[PDB]
Formats: sequence, C-alpha cells, structure tokens
Amino acid sequence: QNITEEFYQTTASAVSKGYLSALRTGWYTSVITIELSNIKENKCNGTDAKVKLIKQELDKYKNAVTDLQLLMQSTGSGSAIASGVAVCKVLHLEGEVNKIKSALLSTNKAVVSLSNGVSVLTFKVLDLKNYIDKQLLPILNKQSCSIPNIETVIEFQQKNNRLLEITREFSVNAGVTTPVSTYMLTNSELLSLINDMPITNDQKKLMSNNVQIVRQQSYSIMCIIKEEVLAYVVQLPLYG
Repeated sequence: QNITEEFYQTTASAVSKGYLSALRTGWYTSVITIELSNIKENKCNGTDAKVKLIKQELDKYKNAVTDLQLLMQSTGSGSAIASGVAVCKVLHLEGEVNKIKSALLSTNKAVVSLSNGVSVLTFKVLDLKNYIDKQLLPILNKQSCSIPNIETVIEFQQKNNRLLEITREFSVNAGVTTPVSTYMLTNSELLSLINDMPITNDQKKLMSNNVQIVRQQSYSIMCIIKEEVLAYVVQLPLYG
C-alpha cells in the first residue's frame, strides 16, 4: 500500500516518477574530464613509512587508470543512453580529445564545438596531473626517493580518492551509472552545468532546487582515456 515508492522524494520536495519521465523530451550531454599524469613505476631507495604510503597511493592511481583503460575498450538507437553513447563515439575521433584539452587549459569550463556538429559543454573537474607533476614528480623521479612530509600523503589521498571512487562506480556498473553520484559530478559542478544549459531560467530553478532528483534522472557514461585525459559523458534530462 506504500505508494511513496512511485515518487521521487527529497527532504523538501517530492515528484511522481512516471510524471517526470513522461515530461522528458530530450537529453543534454556534457563531457566531464579529469587531467591525468602519465607516469611509469619509478623504483628508488624507499625505506621510511612516508615513501611507502605515497607509492601505495601511487599504485592505486596506476591501477585505477589501467582499470578504466580496460573499461573504455570494453562496454544503440533505442538505448536510454544512446545520446551519451553517440557523443562518446565523437570523442574517439582522433583530434577531439586535444580540442577539449586545449579549451580547458585556462578554465575548468568551456563550450567546445566537436567535429560532428554538436556543441558540447566540457568540464575539467579534477586536475591530477598538475598535482602529481608538481608535488610528486620532483620527489620520486630521482635516483633516491625524496621524503614527502606526512601531510603531503594526506593531501594526495584526498585528491586521488575521487578518481578511485569514480573507477569503482564505473567498474561495478560496467561503465554506465545512475544515479549520478557526487564523485562523478559534485553539487557545485552539477549546478554550474544546469546554469549553462540551453533551457529557461525557470527550468534552471526547477533543476537547481531538485538536484538530487536530477541525479536519479541522469546517467554517467565512461567514454575514453586518451592523452592524459579521462573523459566521461553525463547525460541529463531535457523537459521542453
């Protein structure tokens, strides 16, 4: 007799699931990118605890990258994610990934015209290469490993945690996840994407007020790792 299961429910709002799904008229696809460091396993004189912890965190960084590389090689028309899948194909066209990277070199957001006709908003939500190439490359790219003070270990785990969780969600879901978690797209990132969507301001108010409901109506789709860029497509509903 519990009719609540037929309703999206948040702390302040509820929406009928069938009514919301029926109102959908299209999909909006965005490209979410994480900048990665292409670093091989460097072996040097590692004795103390802090070096072990960094290399253990580094190993998990390497495993997550290789796991996602196996996903992109792994993984139409009538599918619920056919919109996002089509965008992934364009990203596989040689030259698109560098185009997205060039536009995100100075900002974490930029509108990019692909080489199929679609203009797609692109985000860079995490810059791991910048952190690794400036805080860890000087320490470990040596004959004898440098000593990273224990707070550097904590910082790197903080930043690396998001990549591991994203890899974990993609691995157990075979590359397609719903609802879109806060690790795929934080609330701040999701609200920013909504504000730049080609919809009305009232629609932006509707989605911004109900971010949790938007997550349950959206998909996150793994696309590619290429040229130090991890790219996945977030597919958001359009009610127009």
